[PDB]
Amino acid sequence: RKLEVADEAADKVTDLKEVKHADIIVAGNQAYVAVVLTNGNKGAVENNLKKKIAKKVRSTDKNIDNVYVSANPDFVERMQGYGKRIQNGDPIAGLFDEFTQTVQRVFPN
Repeated sequence: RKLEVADEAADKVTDLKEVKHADIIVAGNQAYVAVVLTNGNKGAVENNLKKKIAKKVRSTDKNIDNVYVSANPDFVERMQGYGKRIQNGDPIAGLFDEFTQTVQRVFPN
């Protein structure tokens, strides 16, 4: 139920030359990462770059085990919106159900 914007993690991800923008929300030991790639690819993130992104995220917080990464354009939009609402002080109760639906769609079983 605890959703946090991970600004330090997003900053470490954009130290990668391949990643232009990142929006990251952490729900417990799980990080959800929306990326805009330098090369404009909006398909599945290439597996080696996903691993490098995950290494950047885990470096900021010893509690993070699982890192989910997508460049899907709708996901990028949704995560930018969720990030703004959280940091502006909106109740997590107001958006937790929406967030859950988004990440269950983007990151299925």
